[PDB]
Amino acid sequence: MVLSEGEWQLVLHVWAKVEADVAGHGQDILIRLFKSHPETLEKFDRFKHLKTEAEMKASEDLKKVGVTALTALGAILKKKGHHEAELKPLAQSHATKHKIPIKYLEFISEAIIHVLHSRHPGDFGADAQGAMNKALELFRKDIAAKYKELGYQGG
Ligand code: HEM
Repeated sequence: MVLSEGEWQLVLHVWAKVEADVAGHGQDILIRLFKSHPETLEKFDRFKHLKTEAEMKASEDLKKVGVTALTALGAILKKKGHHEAELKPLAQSHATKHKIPIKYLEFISEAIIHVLHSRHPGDFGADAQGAMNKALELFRKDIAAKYKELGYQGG
């Protein structure tokens, strides 16, 4: 399934650690994204009054958005590449409604790997990082193809 079975197992092993605290992981990933690439914050209209990390962590709205997003990503990862039916609506909303370039999906992928390694280093070594990188690369490639199918280059 594009990745090897062993690679998918490493992806899902670390994902199980994410699932012990989806809300906290989602908050940390978003905060890391906004800190590393501040232009991404402009895409979230309801979060622009959040000026500090503590304000972001206190926002129930932001926490809920993060949980919804990681839940969708987890459902995609669990399909081990067989994710067309789950990925198509996500592509539609992110291309046409939120207007998210593929580069921003690279930025959030970086943030995901950063948070996963920060929290779970003993379960996220080099081989697991490589597997997760391949899984997110596949996600980004397939969503870029769906963007094009909808008439969006995603640049
Ligand atoms: C792993 C990558 C991502 C996943 C799995 C994901 C998933 C989701 C899901 C499931 C939703 C709720 C339904 C929807 O509107 O589609 C959502 C909302 C949204 N996403 Fe993403 N997303 C990702 C990346 C991004 C990035 C990188 C940005 C911006 C830099 C972004 C911006 C937004 C915005 C603005 C919303 C609307 C939130 C709201 O108003 O409630 N997404 N995302």
